Amino acid sequence: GVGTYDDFHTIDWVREKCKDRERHRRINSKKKESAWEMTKSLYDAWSGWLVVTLTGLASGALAGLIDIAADWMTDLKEGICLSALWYNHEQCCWGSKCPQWKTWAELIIGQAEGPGSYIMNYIMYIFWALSFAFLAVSLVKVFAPYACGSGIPEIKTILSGFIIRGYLGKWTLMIKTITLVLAVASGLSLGKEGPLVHVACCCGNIFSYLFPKYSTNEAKKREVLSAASAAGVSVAFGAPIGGVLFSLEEVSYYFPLKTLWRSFFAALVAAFVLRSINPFGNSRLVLFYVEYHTPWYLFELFPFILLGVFGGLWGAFFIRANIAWCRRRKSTKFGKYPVLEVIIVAAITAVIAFPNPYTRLNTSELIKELFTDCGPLESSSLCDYRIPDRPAGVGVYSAIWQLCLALIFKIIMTVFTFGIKVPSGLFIPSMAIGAIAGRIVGIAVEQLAYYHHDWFIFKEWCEVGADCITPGLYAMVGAAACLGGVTRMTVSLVVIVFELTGGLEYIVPLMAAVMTSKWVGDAFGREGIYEAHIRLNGYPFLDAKEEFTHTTLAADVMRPRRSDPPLAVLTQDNMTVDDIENMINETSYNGFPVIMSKESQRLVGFALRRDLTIAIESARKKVCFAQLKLRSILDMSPFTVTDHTPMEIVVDIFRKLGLRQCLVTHNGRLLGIITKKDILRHMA
Amino acid sequence: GVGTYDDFHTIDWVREKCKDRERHRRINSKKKESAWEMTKSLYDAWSGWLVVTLTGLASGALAGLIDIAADWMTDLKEGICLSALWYNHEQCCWGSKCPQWKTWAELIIGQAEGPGSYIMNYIMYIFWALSFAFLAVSLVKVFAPYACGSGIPEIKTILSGFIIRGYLGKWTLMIKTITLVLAVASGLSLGKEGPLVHVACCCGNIFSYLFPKYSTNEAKKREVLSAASAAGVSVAFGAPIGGVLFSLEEVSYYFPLKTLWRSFFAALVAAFVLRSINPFGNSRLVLFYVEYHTPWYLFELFPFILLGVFGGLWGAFFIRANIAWCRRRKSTKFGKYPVLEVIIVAAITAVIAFPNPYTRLNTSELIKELFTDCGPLESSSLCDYRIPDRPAGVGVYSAIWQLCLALIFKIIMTVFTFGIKVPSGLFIPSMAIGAIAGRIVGIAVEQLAYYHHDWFIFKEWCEVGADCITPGLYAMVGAAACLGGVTRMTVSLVVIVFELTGGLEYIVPLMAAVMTSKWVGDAFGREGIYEAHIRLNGYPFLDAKEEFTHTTLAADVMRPRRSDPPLAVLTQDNMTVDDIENMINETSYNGFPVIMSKESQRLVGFALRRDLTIAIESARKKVCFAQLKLRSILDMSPFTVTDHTPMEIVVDIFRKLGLRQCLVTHNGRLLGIITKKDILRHMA
Ligand SMILES: Nc1ncnc2c1ncn2[C@@H]1O[C@H](COP(=O)(O)O)[C@@H](O)[C@H]1O
Ligand SMILES: Nc1ncnc2c1ncn2[C@@H]1O[C@H](COP(=O)(O)O)[C@@H](O)[C@H]1O
Repeated sequence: GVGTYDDFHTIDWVREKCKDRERHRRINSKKKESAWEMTKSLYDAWSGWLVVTLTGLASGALAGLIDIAADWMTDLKEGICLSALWYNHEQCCWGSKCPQWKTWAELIIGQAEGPGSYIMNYIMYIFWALSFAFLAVSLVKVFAPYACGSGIPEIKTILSGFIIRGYLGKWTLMIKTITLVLAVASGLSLGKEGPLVHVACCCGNIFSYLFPKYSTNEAKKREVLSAASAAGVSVAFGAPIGGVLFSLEEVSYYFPLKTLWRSFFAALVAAFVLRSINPFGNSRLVLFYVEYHTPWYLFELFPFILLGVFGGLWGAFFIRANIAWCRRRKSTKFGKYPVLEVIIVAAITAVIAFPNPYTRLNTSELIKELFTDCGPLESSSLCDYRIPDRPAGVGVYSAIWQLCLALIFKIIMTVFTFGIKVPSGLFIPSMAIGAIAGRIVGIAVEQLAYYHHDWFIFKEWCEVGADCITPGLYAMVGAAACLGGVTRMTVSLVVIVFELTGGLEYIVPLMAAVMTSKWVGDAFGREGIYEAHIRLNGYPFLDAKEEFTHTTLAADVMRPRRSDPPLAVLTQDNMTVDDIENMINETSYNGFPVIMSKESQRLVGFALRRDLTIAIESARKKVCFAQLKLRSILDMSPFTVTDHTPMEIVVDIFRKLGLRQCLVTHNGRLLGIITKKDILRHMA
Repeated sequence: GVGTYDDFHTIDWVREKCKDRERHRRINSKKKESAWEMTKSLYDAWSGWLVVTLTGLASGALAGLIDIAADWMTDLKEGICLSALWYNHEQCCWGSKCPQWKTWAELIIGQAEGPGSYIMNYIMYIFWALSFAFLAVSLVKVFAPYACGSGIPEIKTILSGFIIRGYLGKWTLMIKTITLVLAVASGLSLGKEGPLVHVACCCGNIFSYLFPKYSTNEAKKREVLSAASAAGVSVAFGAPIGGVLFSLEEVSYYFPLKTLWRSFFAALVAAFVLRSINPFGNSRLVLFYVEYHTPWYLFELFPFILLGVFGGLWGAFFIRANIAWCRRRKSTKFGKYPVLEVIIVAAITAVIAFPNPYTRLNTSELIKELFTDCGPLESSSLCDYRIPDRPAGVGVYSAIWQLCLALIFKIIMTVFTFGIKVPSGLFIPSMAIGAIAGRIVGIAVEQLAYYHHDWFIFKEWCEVGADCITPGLYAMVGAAACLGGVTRMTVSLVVIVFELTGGLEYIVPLMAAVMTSKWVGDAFGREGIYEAHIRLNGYPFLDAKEEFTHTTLAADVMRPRRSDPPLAVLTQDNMTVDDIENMINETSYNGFPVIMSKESQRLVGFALRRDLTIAIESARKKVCFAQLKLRSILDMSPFTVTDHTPMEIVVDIFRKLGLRQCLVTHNGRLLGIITKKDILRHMA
């Protein structure tokens, strides 16, 4: 019972490190006594690599299964495959105007064309969208309410030391997997790549419990989960180095500088296991995978910057509009009806996403077609073409018309769709918005070059007889621009994009676009979406970037004040059982310092609520703090800070040593306490 | 005068951070007042990127000039070029049995063959080696005694907070460059890639002084030098990512987690500037550059491990043998004659390195030929060849005979040649030892396959009519094995070997060899060469890996003891000028705590020697610590730690907050102090 942590309170890292040292000393004392002890110590040391290996394996396997099921269910909204009911659209079409794959309209009316067929297909698409959204939201609400959302805002807080009991359990993992598949299939403007960080961390937490070295200790658990988040982003984007950089930058909070190898190994193993999931010989590393072998010119940095500007405004817009909506999702009756919320949102998305062929496609498929340049064989509306460039017809006009509506639709609907009670990600919708913007810009540039190639701006570069601009690169740049504008990631995101879409010729474009998007989004506030949502949920997250603007000291932030009762303290050897029982019943504090005497106020040590209560109960079933005696469980080395200490130092010691509370002493006389809640409240 | 640091002292990072916060507040107060202030603040923020950019530029330029001059003077030992006196051996041989390039023997006797010609060439090679070594060592001894050695053991300490005044000045940089060129040319068993870290850090220190933001502050300077070390390693090996990993792992000690971008940018800029240094169109990224496009088999993983074993023993041997010798270099009259030491060592090296053609070659050229597989046109003794394999004659027997002597010679000489008073590196000689070992193993494997292909072990893999084993791969693996066994680097070294010799097919062999070498070298002690030499020089380096084995508290490490006088302290308002003068004259401490009274021993604050003396001198030219008054320069926030605190916490707070001293308080009563020297001494 002693040394546990209760629900929804932040962790003290120093105590966990001390307990880890105690266990290490216990092991090392026996280590040299016999060879068997050396073998046991080696196994205990390899426990970390075992848990990280299993986390990578599970992340790869679960991401592969999620991708397969999501693809199948997304295709199931548009038709079935009579020859084999367990093949998806692409697999059935490739397995040979196809008679084996039949849409619902052909099944019900028996006619493949006409107003009736379109009506029936529209209705049935709406039906499956509604059914998948219903099943996912209800399953989340009933069996594991923690699966909702991307879960990165919570994983970041958990790695910062926070505690959420079932967030990384087995029911949360199972329901997150199933409901993430169902939600991505439903057609909601959400993703499945951000939520895989939560799945990887769930796997890490589950696999930690197989080793007592990690089950009892918590900081070691945070290290394992930091590796797991790297594995999760790796498997999400297939970018081991990008995943590890994301973990170090966005998610991982505490970094002993040795687990970086563990994070990289976890990412590599996850990517390896995911790559092996290719039963049908797919040629893509990810469902939104594309590569580029075309040039880019210096004048294309003018609009690559412009896209960054877009990525900065939309990002800044999104955090403004989404957070506000999420606010209304809690300060209105809309929050009392989450299943109805998801039903309405999914229905609206399906009704307004079917007419436009770009929004009807799976967002990953949309990102894939937005990264692919127009080939000779392509005759779709996106590449309807009839001099260096190619003449264009009404098809391109209509294509821009449709892409504009797709962009508006997705910008508006991701705002309302991010914070609903079903596993939802933000990487995929943000990339879709950015890619649609980039494709629009690229098509505009291509048409501008074609009509006015005779202008000097293009006369120097564009060569007669060959294509001069590649809109797919513009789309890939806009994806990163918006992704960095919303997440405020700079280098981890750029590495993620580089590994996600192979090719180094576009480091300068991506770098410029991402930097411009972040700098434009910072002019409206330096909050990423995962920090704006951490703020909104009011999670006790000690931001590594937050600055204490007030030029005040630890004097300002102690919270015994003139309007508060006298500081809660403990005497040394005069108090009895009744006094402590009454004080704890009448008070609501997690820990109490121990001092010499009323007139002395000379510090002795620290004690915690849970262990003190446990000891009192044990003593009653079966009071001096000096050398009934509670000497053992008394934290005799509590951190202290002088009132004239400045708040930068207190924040720094909290960040580095992972403090949960620090006493404050004046000339050896105790004054008050400063906990994480105090620093966080006062920082705001 | 207030706030400076004395020579050969250790920086307290917390005070520097507080000063940086004060300056940041000063700037930010004016920042919002006008646009000009915003521009000034933006320039001040860009100061860091400017200094890192200039550090990369200077590292690239200086490494390029050093490489060019080292190549030219290394070739000058063997001949001249009549047509143009400023072209080296390769350039004049390529500029067309060559009549332009003439060796000394043909110039003096006029005959190109015979005993006399060989005698004269041998004598002149010895002469040139002696003269180059003499000039380098004398120039180091006279103009900048700090240029000697690789300088990594000292820079690791400097980035840990230590101060060495002229280590990174302008005379040290100039003399280091010139004498490093001259030493590499001399023919000593040393290198020029480790010392480039010192050149890069010198450049960083020099370029910091151009900005007041970094000149006055020290921790900011430490960040700049951390980036500079990454740039130096990058330019040394042409490996930006490898250089940054080396900086984070080996050299860089304090890591705000934001400068990693600065380190990567510095490395990239250094590599870019170095690559542009190719006036004559050389095809090699580095003078020891080679690439591989051949396979490797699983059975070749046995001796790749074996080389690792070698890399572990030799490494462990070297640190044992070199340190001992370096120890004797201080406990004998040999240390009183450093110029004679270098003369004798260079003379012996030239005398016994000329006869064997493998040791007569520049160690970088030796590493290059050891990395290159035998081509059809090669007729040298290394590849004298007359079934899957190729028949061999007496040439291969003699080649193994010669490579064995080369390995023994290099192993023995690098032991005596590392700690001499002239810029000497250890990457090049260690990689040469490893490459010779790997080439020996590869040739042995190839011959065993040729004679005994009929055995089942090779019958499964080797294909008739084609080569089966590539000794160059074995040499490249052995280089990394020995490099990691001497430096005890695992992942940074592996990335360095990746980027130095392009190709990912060989990750498993390199990783296995490096890990085996480190684990075998750890069985004899977990000290890298740069930590064994830090220990030997007795530098106050707080190792990030050292463990405090004693299960003791902060009480035992207190150094007021029964045999020592009473703790040095100050009274608040009772003492006069005479008392302070006498106490400073009769005592030798850097800082003094301020307490309430003799009978109270209640802490008040902290004071430093230098600023206190400065204030007293100023007061005399033109005594209460309460609210002559010295209130201003009195530190009110000295870190305190209860004696019952355990030493792991003290070590961790020292390593995280960069403490120089921490008081210790007992129930509010001051007891003693714990400085970095105390912890370091007690740790041993
Ligand atoms: N021993 C104590 N005496 C008085 N106030 C306390 C004590 N412990 C905690 N507090 C206050 O109660 C708040 C909530 O406690 P905690 O959950 O420990 O952060 C802290 O932020 C303090 O302001
Ligand atoms: N004011 C002081 N009174 C007594 N010992 C001190 C004081 N300041 C430093 N020391 C000790 O003197 C030794 C050398 O001090 P320093 O070289 O200034 O770190 C260490 O053992 C310190 O703990």
